[PDB]
Amino acid sequence: GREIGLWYAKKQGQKNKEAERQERAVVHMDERREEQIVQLLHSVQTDATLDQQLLEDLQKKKTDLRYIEMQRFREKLPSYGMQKELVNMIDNHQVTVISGETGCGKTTQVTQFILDNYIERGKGSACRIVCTQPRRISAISVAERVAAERAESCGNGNSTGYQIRLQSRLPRKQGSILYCTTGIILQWLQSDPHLSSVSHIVLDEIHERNLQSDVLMTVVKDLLSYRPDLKVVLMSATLNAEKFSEYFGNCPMIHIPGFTFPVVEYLLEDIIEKIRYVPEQKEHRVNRQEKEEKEAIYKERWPGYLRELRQRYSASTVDVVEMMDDEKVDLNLIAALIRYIVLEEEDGAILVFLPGWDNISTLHDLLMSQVMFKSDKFIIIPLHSLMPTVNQTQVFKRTPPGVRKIVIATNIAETSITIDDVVYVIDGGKIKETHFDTQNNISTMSAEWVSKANAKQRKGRAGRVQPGHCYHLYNSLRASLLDDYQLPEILRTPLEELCLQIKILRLGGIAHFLSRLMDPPSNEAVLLSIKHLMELNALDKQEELTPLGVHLARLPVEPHIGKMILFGALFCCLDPVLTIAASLSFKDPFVIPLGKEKVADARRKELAKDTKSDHLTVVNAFKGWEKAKQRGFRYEKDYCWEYFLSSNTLQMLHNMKGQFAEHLLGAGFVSSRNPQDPESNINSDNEKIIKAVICAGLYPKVAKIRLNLGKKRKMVKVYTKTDGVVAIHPKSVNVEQTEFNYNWLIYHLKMRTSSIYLYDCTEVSPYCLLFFGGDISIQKDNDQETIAVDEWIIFQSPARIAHLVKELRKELDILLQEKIESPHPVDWKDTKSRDCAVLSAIIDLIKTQEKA
RNA sequence: GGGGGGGGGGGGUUGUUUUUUU
Repeated sequence: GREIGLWYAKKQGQKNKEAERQERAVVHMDERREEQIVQLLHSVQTDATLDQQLLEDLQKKKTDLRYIEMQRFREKLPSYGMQKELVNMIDNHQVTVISGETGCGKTTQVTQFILDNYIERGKGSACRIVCTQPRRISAISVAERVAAERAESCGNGNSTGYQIRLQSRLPRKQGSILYCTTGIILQWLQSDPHLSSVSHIVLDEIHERNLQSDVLMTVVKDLLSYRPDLKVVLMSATLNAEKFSEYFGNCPMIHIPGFTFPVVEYLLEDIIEKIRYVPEQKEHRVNRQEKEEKEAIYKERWPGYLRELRQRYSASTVDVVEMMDDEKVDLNLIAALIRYIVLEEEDGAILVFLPGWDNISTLHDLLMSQVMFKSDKFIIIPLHSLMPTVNQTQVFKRTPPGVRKIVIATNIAETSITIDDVVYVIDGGKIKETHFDTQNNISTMSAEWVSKANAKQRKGRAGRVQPGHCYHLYNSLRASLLDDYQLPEILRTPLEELCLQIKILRLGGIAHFLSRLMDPPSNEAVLLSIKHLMELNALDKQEELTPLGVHLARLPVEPHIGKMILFGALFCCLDPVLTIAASLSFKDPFVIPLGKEKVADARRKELAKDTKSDHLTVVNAFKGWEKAKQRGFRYEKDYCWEYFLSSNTLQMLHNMKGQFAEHLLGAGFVSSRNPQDPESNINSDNEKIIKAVICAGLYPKVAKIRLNLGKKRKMVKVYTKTDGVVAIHPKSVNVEQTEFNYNWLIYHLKMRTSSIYLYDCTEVSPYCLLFFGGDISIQKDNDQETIAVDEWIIFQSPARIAHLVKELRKELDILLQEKIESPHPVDWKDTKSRDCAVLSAIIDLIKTQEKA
């Protein structure tokens, strides 16, 4: 049996081991370079008026026609009725929590209330309000809205403005309101730990528990003792908002009623009864913690619910409800519901919430496989971040009464995009969210049930301009068993960047600060992050910042990308390394449409050329886009269209590169703020040096390619040390690649969706891993001499060459430590650049190919 | 693990949530 399997598995294993031992790469250098290396080693080794002005300005503006119209509009908001109570509550208490529903307008009214109250009281110069938003577009839009409501332009020294990354319309210093993302305040804390200039701090959308919001809340709570005059206003979504008050010592709470049109809720049984749905899928027919305790409850009440359901509904409805499955979204039911709505429901747009791209594509194909949806009376817009959302401006445009608009979207339409026309919302109760597994140090993505807050937000997405309907694709039991809120990001993401930020802000011990957070992370995650930072030489054995750790913490990227940036500056390949770092920190510039998917992969592979790297193809795309932009705006548009590239993402990457170069110039690694200065880009034309720098940055993420060849279409397998067998994601340019120069891949993103996937892999060379990898050991295996990196990356090499490489690495680490502790551009004149020069020479003109 | 057998169908090439940095 299982033992019979062994009698052939043991034979199979030996073959794989022998094949791995056969093709093992040979590290060999010519006689001239060996003599040069030994010679080099031997040589080296031996005011009062401002208040009056503001008050008079307000009094004069009170007579403006535009201001009068804006006031008439503002009076309709529910917050206008509670203006006085809000002002008194904020004035009399240090910390207040404001709970409001959708449409209450608290975001654009509370700050105006405080500012106006201070201005009319004759102390307008003491008002400096900062309101933090979770999104850049949200902050920009709110700032423009507040500026419009005040009959003024945003920024330009006026009373309101915004500041986000690489963009700021700053208002006047005193008597102003600033709308910024949450990271801006954390950056301010680096130079101003007390926020002395800030008089009022307003934290928005605290119910969305992201990293920055929680960190800022903890920092403000700690800082309140040192700033008795600071006033904090927390604004939430009136569901589990008492917990925020509890965190701040039972601070006073105030509720602002919402203003929305009524929305009718339909559940799965109601939908099936109403549309008389009959499923044809019958013919065509590893856990966590509380999940498994909610499912126990679902299965104990299922028999009793089906019964209670049999009384309220017909037999067919109960049969369909019972036979429906979980872990999937019934797209046929969604299509039937859409057909029902477009046949005998009133006019209005339909918004469909789906968990992923594949479901959106399947629903789109299902919809236009029918005759009625292929006419000009229907417009179907898929919404997803990877689609050309910048091109998707047709979602906002209204439609004539004879044509209906159907929007199939992910949760991007929950917050980022507002259609303001939707009448019917079809909520598939599945949402894809990312969890971190600290046991295996692997990120996991799966489609989980939507939370109660998510369902409420989706329902409120309808009924903004007229009464609407919401269809939830889950029964009553599932609805009653939903989670109140999604797990906060403190419990789903790695904490290395957070640990570095904690250290750079002098907030105390990492564990001590993290334990004071709302729903603090587990001790295992903290220990893993601290150990990871220690192994990167970013923290000493006493949990303090190393000289490299300071530079990593001051860079707006996670530590591995920061190390890659520093090494690219050191080795004079600044431009491609900065482009790769910007792409890895924020998105790849590639967008795909709904239908033309394989064409996008073909164009990406055409861009990749023979680099066999998912990061050098981004460099090629950026270079081509820059050339097209130089040659013309129209040609830039054609290039972006033909190669399926996002112009906005490319511009943002360019700005991020400029910011990185500015920081590098400030620190002292480079002599200019231009990433394309020739003095810092002498090795930028050599792909081997760029790959070596990539390996130096994100080293420990290595993978081994085993070319078993044989007759299984000469297919390749990918292995990882900590994990087991992994696969290359189809989005990569190496998924179908079978002619690899070297059997080693370096990657950045690795996630487990259904199988462990590598989303961006770059082919790497033996010397890149030798000089920029783990510990080097020299030993003998059977009948050949080997040199190993981390005792699992083995290369063939004679003992003399291996000892030379080990000594060279021992010297290079010291050289890099001195170059990092005291940054300075490297002068390439035979003083101490000899080690770097010979390493560059070895990487450039030694490695040729494998032996397979 | 393979195409050592059809001793089983114990394992078998199975696509991309959203966001943020003086």
